[PDB]
Amino acid sequence: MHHHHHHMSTNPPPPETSNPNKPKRQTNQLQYLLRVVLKTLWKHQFAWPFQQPVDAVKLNLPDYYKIIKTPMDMGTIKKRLENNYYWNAQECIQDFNTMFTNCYIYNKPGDDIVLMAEALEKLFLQKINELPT
Ligand code: NA
Ligand code: NA
Ligand code: NA
Repeated sequence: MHHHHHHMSTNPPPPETSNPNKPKRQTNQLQYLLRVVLKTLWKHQFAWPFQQPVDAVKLNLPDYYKIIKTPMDMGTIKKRLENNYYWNAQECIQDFNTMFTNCYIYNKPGDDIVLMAEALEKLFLQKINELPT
């Protein structure tokens, strides 16, 4: 008997950051989402949990990907913006929304990580209220 000792927890593959068959565009709004919105959130005190795909193995969260089925993070968003992956600003905004919502689903009000997400979401909303064009 192996007693399943070899069945260790793993992370899923990360979201794609390039897809040659997906239509994309460089718009002023998308350039702004990278240069201003993402880059200022990236420098924030609370950016660190969100700068890369959730590493459920490192964080000892083996239930994370049992609960969260559409993972998203600012590292993925940053690469998508730099690689010119998006067609429009709303597609990128959707990824930010998924990132924040995933955090609120997996965690509970009052958790340190939720307070971090709440603060970043407030800055995000402030920065995207007005976009170029
Ligand atoms: Na671990
Ligand atoms: Na893009
Ligand atoms: Na703005």
